[PDB]
Amino acid sequence: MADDPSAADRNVEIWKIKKLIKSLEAARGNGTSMISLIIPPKDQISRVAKMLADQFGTASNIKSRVNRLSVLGAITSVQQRLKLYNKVPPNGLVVYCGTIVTEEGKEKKVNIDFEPFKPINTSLYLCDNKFHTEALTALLSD
Repeated sequence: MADDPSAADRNVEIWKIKKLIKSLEAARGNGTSMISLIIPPKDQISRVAKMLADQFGTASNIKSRVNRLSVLGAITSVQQRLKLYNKVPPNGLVVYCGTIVTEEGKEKKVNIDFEPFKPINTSLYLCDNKFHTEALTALLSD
C-alpha cells in the first residue's frame, strides 16, 4: 500500500535479478565458450542432458585447443545444474556460463544456474563467445 513489507521484497528481487542481467550482457571474452540457454516450463530437462552430451563433439572439431577445452567446461556446468534439480518447474531452469577475459587477458568462468521466478514461453540456445538473456530483457520492459 505505502510502506508494506512486500514492497521491499519486490525491490530486492528486481535488484538482484537486475545484477545478474547487467553482468551477463556485460560478459564478453575471446574464446567461444559462452553457453547460455533457457528452459521454459515445457521442455524436459532430460532431453537437454543428452542433447548437451552430444554438443561435446563440436569442441573436438575446434582446432583451437584453448577453445575446445573451454567449450567442454561450459557444457559441463550447465549439465550439472540440470541433473541437480532433475525436475521441470513452472518457472523454468535457466543457466549462464561464459568465459570473460580481463585486461591482463585472464578468462573468468561464471558457473551460475538455478530456477528463478522468471517463467519464459520459449526455449533459447545460443553460444558464440557472448550471451544475452532475452527472456529477462523482454520481461523487464513489460
